[PDB]
Amino acid sequence: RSELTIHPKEFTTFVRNFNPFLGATNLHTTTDFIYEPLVVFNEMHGNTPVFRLAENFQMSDDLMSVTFDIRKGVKWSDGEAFTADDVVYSFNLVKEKPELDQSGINSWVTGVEKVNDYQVKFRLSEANSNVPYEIAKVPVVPKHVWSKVKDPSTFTNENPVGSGPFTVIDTFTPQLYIQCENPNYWDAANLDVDCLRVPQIANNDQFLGKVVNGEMDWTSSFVPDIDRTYAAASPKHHYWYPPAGTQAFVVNFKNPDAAKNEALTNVDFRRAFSMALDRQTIIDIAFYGGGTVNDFASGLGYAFEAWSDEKTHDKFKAYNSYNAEGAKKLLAKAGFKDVNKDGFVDTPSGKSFELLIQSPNGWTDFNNTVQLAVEQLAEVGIKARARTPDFSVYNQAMLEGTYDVAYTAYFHGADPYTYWNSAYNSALQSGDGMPRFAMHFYKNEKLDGLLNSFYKTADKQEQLEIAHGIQQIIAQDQVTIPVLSGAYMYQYNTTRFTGWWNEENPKGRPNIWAGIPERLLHVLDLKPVK
Ligand SMILES: CC(=O)N[C@@H]1[C@@H](O)[C@H](O[C@@H]2O[C@H](CO)[C@@H](O)[C@H](O)[C@H]2NC(C)=O)[C@@H](CO)O[C@H]1O
Ligand SMILES: [Ca+2]
Ligand SMILES: [Mg+2]
Repeated sequence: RSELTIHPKEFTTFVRNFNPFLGATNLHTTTDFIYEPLVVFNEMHGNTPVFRLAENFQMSDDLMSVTFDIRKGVKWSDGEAFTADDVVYSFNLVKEKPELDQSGINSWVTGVEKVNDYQVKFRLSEANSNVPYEIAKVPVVPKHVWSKVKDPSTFTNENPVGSGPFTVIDTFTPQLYIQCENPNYWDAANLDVDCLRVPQIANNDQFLGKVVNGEMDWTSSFVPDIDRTYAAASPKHHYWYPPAGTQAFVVNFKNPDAAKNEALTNVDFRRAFSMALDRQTIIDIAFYGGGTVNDFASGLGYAFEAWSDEKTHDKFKAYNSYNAEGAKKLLAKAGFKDVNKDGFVDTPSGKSFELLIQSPNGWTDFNNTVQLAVEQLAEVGIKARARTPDFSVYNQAMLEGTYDVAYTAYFHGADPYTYWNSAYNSALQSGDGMPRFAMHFYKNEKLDGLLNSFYKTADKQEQLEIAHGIQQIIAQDQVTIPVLSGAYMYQYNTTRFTGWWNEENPKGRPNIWAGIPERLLHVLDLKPVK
């Protein structure tokens, strides 16, 4: 039988949790593989909808509602019928327990109402032509099971009944689990892989010893010096790194320390921090060349230059280029002056400070980026120190607002809104299920206003106008310190499977991570070799 070895997420121990709503604590093979989406939007190919459990959808002229047609004939793994009842339940379950809202769907969807057993109506809070894409982010679970659960917020869901390709838990240990074919998969005819095989891997250099040895099939991890280390080991060791999203230093505007708050909330300081960075050095050393300098103050990218008001970009490009002497003289003009003879600048109010910059434990490319930056900042007089907390701790720090500076990447969408909304909408700053991305706690009502209006109408210019509005607010306020535009790291082995997505066959985002819904479409193209 065919076993496909994947690695979507680092773990030190496998805890049996297949609750699709508990993304900070669950296993990362639950979404897509156990709970198939209504639609998969192909973000690499202009958000083209690929219909799965939903047949079709249509907005109204109002842009105030949308109806999804559920596909008939679909079965859960326990034989029960997949219906609009299940879709309508799940959107209620998120609606009444918003700690399960991980994308901010509650903000968009006023309520979920059902026409027939295969038609669901969504009533909107605001005009949004992109709301089918938001809707698809939400997990759909069997109401036939989840209804008499007393607390879905803490349900570990260890014995899952799903709609997706791999719902059977064949094996489970703390260091390995095997996830096998749903006996009743609606698309079973299209599926040629038997099982997902998921080994426990704690960090990048434990990973490195496995993948160089050919033990993996499908991965998306950072691999140091990949050409001499991984490529050279076998002719069947392959990779393809299509361009991905923004990576940036995020500063905490609500830091509880008087001294650090004084520095981090100062735009001259954020700018001097940014000019101290050598972006192109970080790319070549920390990532071995795998990226592109991002000198947009707005974080826009390079990939979305068509979207760019290049009058906004030019006015602040200097504050996002390597200029160590510029950094020093900006610190001096601002009044960040070393008054205690340590060589490190102090706040205007006279207090000494050091910036603690965090990146997740085991994310060695990020870890090296931060330590590089620590050195770069020391040269211009800013004292910082690198920290590498466990991802859960790194994550909690940001949601709670206890961190100083954090290095993070963002997801890369079909347009600039996936980055800008996730990184800057202040609505996404409260809520226990919220991701870390907007957690700098900078708030600007007018920024949120443009963001939510990005899809209020259907003409290209007005949208593009609204983009230039957003780019302008962000860049002049230097809210974050953008560094580079990264790569969708992706490695695949043709030893045991064929049909892989690659540069010759670029069917979509190729990664195995949770939050890349195209990974369902990807596994459906895979079949064994001999
Ligand atoms: C947008 C986002 O937050 N993506 C996360 C990924 O970065 C992350 O993958 C990890 O990325 C690190 C930084 O480049 C790598 O060093 C690390 O090897 C890699 N880990 C894996 C398992 O691929 C994944 C998984 O942690 O989470 C994404 O949400
Ligand atoms: Ca197929
Ligand atoms: Mg000093």
